[PDB]
Amino acid sequence: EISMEQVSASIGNFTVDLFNKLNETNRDKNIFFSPWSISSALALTYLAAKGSTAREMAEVLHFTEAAENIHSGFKELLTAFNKPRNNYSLRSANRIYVEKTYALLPTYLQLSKKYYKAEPQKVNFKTAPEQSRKEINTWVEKQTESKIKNLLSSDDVKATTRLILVNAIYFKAEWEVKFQAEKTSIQPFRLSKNKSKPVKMMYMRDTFPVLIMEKMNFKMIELPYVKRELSMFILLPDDIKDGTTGLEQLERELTYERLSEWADSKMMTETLVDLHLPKFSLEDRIDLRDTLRNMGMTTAFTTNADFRGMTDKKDLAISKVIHQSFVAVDEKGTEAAAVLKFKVDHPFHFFIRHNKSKTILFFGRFCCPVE
Repeated sequence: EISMEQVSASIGNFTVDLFNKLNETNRDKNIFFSPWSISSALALTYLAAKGSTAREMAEVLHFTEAAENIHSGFKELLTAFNKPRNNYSLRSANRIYVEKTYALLPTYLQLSKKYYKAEPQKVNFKTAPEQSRKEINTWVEKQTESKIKNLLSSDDVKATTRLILVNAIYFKAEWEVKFQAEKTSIQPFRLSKNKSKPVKMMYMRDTFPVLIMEKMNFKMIELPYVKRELSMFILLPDDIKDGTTGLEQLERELTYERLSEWADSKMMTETLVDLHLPKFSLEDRIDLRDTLRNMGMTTAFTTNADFRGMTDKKDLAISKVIHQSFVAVDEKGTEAAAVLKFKVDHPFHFFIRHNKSKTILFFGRFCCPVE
């Protein structure tokens, strides 16, 4: 209803903040994550949190400024994203793994099942961390169509471990207008002004929604997936006018109010585009603990955690929050194939949105070819 506009708003907001915490750390590497996967998975743990443990989560996740409405909107976004006739696949693997000796509460089990069609699993961390680890990595792999194995490493599961919030996601979708295999060729992608790197550069001449933000020195394109249910927006700085990537201005002015304003700007108009879009497969994996504690989520990770929404006693803390998303940008879309100049050969911000509800599913900055 409107219950799901809040969840979408909180995500887009969560997105930028999460980007900003990461960006200040590493200014020279690719930043890519699924804010929907991350947020929807912490919602599982927020559901089980009490007091300021619960409050710190709701505040960083943007569920409140200073509950029911949030879980309700999440359910209906999860319901919408998992329709059968959808022209796109979100192979999502959100689950919390709790130690076998913790007495879980029935109410939490039926509330978790209702809003998320997900429920807490009991593994023996205490005397069999590896059997638990392999069991989790196997589930995460079977949920993400084999695309994400070994989510948790050996150093992530110990006899200590009490709770693991895994959250992975594999993206499958096809372009509305897809590139032609024969027109993909090797071309330089400019990292800096001075340094560049070759990449398989895809190309097509076709019409797309394009916004020309002259005052802010960039241009943005909308590349719809099939039926335009999902789209990927790409924000290109007019050029590299920086000591590094060329995005230093966009990041120093990044905002969600702005982001969404440009996304649906009536000033965005159909345009015939000479489009050059590099192939890339991003499989970023992030251990979110410290990153979340930096964003304001402290208590959930301490001995003072209060997750008595799921357990009877105040002895449960989050141990690991491990995220990983796999997204490819290829000729057909997520898979490979068998007049305004829009040449993407310099660092760019991008995001895959679910158009109807305006939920950002993926967001990142591509600057730095992994190959």
